[PDB]
Amino acid sequence: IFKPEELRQALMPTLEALYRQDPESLPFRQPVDPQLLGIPDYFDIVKNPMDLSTIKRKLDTGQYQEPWQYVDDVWLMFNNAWLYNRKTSRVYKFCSKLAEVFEQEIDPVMQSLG
Ligand SMILES: CC(=O)Nc1cc(NC(=O)c2ccco2)cc(C(=O)Nc2cccc3nnc(C)cc23)c1
Repeated sequence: IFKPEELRQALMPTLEALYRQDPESLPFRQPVDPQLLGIPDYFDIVKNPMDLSTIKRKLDTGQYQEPWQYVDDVWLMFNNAWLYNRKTSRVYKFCSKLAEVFEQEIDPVMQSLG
């Protein structure tokens, strides 16, 4: 019911808005590498990692048939971050900032969709 190119053009601005957040999006632009980051328990806690680069691939290549599937992956990324990091930590605080930006942008777009 959703033309993949129309869904892509409708949702991509909201993804670009997260990328644009600097420094807040820096921890989210690529999949968490627990070896490089010295957090070897990460994958034990986070069973379904998600990040901006994986969402972009799926949005670019028509792997979201419905808008809610895009939104679910965005919130998966946020929930992983809030789950793994302490509420006072950098990554936790950057996550809440990104969730604020995302919520403001997505609701009009979801309204204009469906
Ligand atoms: C690795 C990489 O490629 N990029 C990168 C860049 C920056 N840089 C700034 O944050 C910055 C620089 C200047 C101002 O701010 C920070 C991090 C980072 O802290 N990652 C994480 C550590 C621990 C737990 C995490 N849990 N979940 C997530 C999603 C990410 C985590 C990673």
